[PDB]
Amino acid sequence: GLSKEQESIIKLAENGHNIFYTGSAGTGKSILLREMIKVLKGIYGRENVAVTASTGLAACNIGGITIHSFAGIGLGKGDADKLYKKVRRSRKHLRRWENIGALVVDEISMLDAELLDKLDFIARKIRKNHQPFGGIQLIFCGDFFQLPPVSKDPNRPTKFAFESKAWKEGVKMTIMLQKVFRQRGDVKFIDMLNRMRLGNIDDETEREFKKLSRPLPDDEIIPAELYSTRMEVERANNSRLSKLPGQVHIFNAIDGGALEDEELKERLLQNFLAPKELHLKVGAQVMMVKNLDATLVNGSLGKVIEFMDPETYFCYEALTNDPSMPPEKLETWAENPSKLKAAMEREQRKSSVKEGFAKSDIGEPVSPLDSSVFDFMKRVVLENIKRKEQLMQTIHQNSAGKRRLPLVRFKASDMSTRMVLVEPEDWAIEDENEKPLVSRVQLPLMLAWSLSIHKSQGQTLPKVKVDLRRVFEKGQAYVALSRAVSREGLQVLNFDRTRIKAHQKVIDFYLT
DNA sequence: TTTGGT
Ligand SMILES: Nc1ncnc2c1ncn2[C@@H]1O[C@H](COP(=O)(O)OP(=O)(O)O)[C@@H](O)[C@H]1O
Ligand code: ALF
Ligand SMILES: [Mg+2]
Repeated sequence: GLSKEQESIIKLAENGHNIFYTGSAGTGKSILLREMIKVLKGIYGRENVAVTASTGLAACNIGGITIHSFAGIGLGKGDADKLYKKVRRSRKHLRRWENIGALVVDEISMLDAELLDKLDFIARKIRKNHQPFGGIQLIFCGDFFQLPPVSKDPNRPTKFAFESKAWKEGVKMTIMLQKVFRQRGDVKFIDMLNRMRLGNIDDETEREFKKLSRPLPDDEIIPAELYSTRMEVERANNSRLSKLPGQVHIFNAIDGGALEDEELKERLLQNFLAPKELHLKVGAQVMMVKNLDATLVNGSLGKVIEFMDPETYFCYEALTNDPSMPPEKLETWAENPSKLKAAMEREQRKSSVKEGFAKSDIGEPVSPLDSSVFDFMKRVVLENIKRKEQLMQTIHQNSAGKRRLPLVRFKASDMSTRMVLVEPEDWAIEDENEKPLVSRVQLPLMLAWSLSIHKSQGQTLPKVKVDLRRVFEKGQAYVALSRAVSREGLQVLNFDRTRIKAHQKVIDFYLT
């Protein structure tokens, strides 16, 4: 049941008119966007609405890719003129600009004007036009009192989206939803959150937020944890991995390939987001960090089911697709593993580097599969003929020396679940000659119980812990505390009335 | 202290 106000903003997009809506955290913005994305596709075709957002996880909430990933601009720190020449040299991305009828963009507060103007320049010169965006309908979404775009230099403040040429050209009104939905039970809580949107903590709200520094109820509901910087996040994801039953599976990065520099080259190789050492467990929660295909993108969340190799997986897949299979078909690949590679790879320079990656030793023992992974056959009267359960296990044991890789179940935007075997991807910073300067093979997965407050923006975390220990940018404490649905579900550490203040540029916007 | 690429 969408609200009347939420429904009208959807209709309004039938105008073709650029619309920009807003309203404090958790008002239904990104939900109604989902249905407006349905009508904009029904107007220009599925393939011609660009559904993007500022951070790849926030993109998945509305079912789409990052603004950079759609645009083809990479990081887009380059010259306005430069990016355009890069986009036009990619058929996929060129004709993507040629053909789009809408650009939906959610969590706009983290878009920086400098980039919007670059995208405007690209949208025009490619679409051969001079309208606001080469005439693309803009749907803009968010709350500017939440996180601003990331200022690397904090003595060049990064010029929020509305400071741009392109915005003043194409946004000449703001709509504003006012009813709050996320916290909708805890009314005092909402008022407490609203006076945090501005920096108006009083003597009483502080005391009431400090009452929330108690411990979350301890049950099997694993709580989400939000911290300011990536260190405390990484630390709390391990503090949860250590608490999870089972051994860790260490995945060690493969690194090359230019001559001897080490003053920053490992400052370059810690600076990859691809840890030199990635630990996982069965039942862990991971998030993809590389755009890999249409529905498996940076910001997909998943839960590791067990670890397999290709061959042990090809068999496991067979059984999920025929869950009442005759047990004979298995023993043919169980006890005749020559004919398994027969049936498997009949289905169709960097290949050797990702070969030696995740290679168990020729003799290292092989922990058997979990009995969790056979619960799908566990819907019960007469004849249990899961000898098949033991059969798979024998197949798994043959992977001694083979390449064992985490089998993840991902739950997509539309809650469509999809299981993939996560091969390693590779990262590289390359020169003008593309030379092997600095390379790293690694799994494109991160643990996802904890999130930086930035990646936390967009999500609803019913049970959540918040540690405002290092909060630095304006809005950061608002975004974090505003994730929780109830005070019951919330725990807050290190409350500091003075590290909670609002950006002046934005109050100026909301009144000039 | 933070995001973003294939
Ligand atoms: N029409 C609605 N009625 C009831 N609850 C809603 C409605 N729309 C959204 N919600 C809930 O409120 C929360 C906020 O929705 P969302 O669109 O993410 O807010 P935000 O505006 O901050 O992006 C969501 O978790 C959603 O479950
Ligand atoms: F803008 Al939001 F949760 F998507 F506050
Ligand atoms: Mg939203």
